[PDB]
Amino acid sequence: QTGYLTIGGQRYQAEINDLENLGEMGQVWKMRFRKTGHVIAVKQMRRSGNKEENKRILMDLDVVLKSHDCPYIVQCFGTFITNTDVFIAMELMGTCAEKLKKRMQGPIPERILGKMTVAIVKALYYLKEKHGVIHRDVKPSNILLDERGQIKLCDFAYMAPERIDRADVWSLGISLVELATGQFPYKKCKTDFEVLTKVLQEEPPLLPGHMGFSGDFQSFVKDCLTKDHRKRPKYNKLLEHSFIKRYETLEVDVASWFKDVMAKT
Ligand SMILES: *CCC(=O)N1CCC[C@@H](n2nc(-c3cn(-c4ccc(C(C)=O)cc4)nn3)c3c(N)ncnc32)C1
Repeated sequence: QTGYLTIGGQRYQAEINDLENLGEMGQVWKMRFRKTGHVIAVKQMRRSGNKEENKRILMDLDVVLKSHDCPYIVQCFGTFITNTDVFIAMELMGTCAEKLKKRMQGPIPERILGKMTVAIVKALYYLKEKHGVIHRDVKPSNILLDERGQIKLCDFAYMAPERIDRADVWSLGISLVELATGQFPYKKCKTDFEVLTKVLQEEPPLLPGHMGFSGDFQSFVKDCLTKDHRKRPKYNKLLEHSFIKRYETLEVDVASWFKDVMAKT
């Protein structure tokens, strides 16, 4: 559907002029619905833009509109189609995990990465089983969080060893090591090919053992960083890992932690 906004459970007859532009975020606009006061994220696709960009934007929007039943994927509130533009209203999140790392200026606690791991794995498992989509780029910039504790996947250096000669599991492990240590494991590489050489030649950058990380966390990262892809576990096997099982039920106040980090300059 187009020309309608669905915030919560109320559908609103809306047009693009019913939204107030509050500025650009990081092209995704922050806009306010004048009829209710809701602030939403709006992605603008110009019909005169690049054909390559508009091709993938329409492709992911197809998946986004099909992912209304997944609580770990950014939801679409509606679309506005004009004679020159396509505005995609999206659920407004707080910030991405990469900004949280830079704002923290240090490692992100394991309990936060535990809830983050459960959310991201279930999002990737949803894209594969129900949509046949394999998200070929999982990184902290694609992991979104808000002030209510939600952790969702955004869009659809981290390439798996076999993707060069499943593959997304390797990208999640690299992201977990980067957030758990505050250091990108391939930060000393100048070119993209130098990162490539170290992934195949060097041992997997595992989690350090002197930071109080639980054995379940280090085991989950080691399983994600398996160089031989034939021995890398499935999402079916990952979802039963004790690290996933712990944070599927453990109460972690991600909302309060998110506010505390955002309250720093
Ligand atoms: C670290 C991440 C970061 O800084 N960002 C860049 C600036 C915008 C930030 N941000 N993105 C979203 C967002 C984007 N999408 C999205 C929807 C559809 C498609 C396609 C290709 O169809 C692509 C992206 N959904 N959500 C944000 C939201 N929703 N809230 C807050 N900030 C957001 C990411």
